[PDB]
Amino acid sequence: MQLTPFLILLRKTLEQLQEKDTGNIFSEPVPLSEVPDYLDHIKKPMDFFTMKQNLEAYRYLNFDDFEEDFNLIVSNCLKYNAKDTIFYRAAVRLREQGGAVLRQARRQAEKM
Ligand SMILES: Cc1cc(O)cc2c1C(=O)CO2
Repeated sequence: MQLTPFLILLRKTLEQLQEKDTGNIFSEPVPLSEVPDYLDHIKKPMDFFTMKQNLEAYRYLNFDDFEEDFNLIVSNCLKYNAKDTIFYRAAVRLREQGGAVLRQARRQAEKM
């Protein structure tokens, strides 16, 4: 496929995923100065701003690599936070609502 339409699709998909994060709790990196023990548990932090930078740096050339980093946003949050927290539930909700966005977007990628 052609790179330009694929990146346009990823930009739109990333915007749709960010729309499901209504609190914007995943918009920027987990602030390591405010969460000092975060890297003790989390091997690869991820967030939507970093994803946008990766997208524009041409680091997502297939849908799976894009989806892998989205999945890191979710899985890091499920790992770090206790189940009874808003953060944990927000990641579950993002997993659910984002899964539908990703399935539709991947179908569009496959038609390229
Ligand atoms: C996602 C997230 C955002 C933030 O601003 C602070 C955080 C988390 C955690 O997962 C724990 O601390």
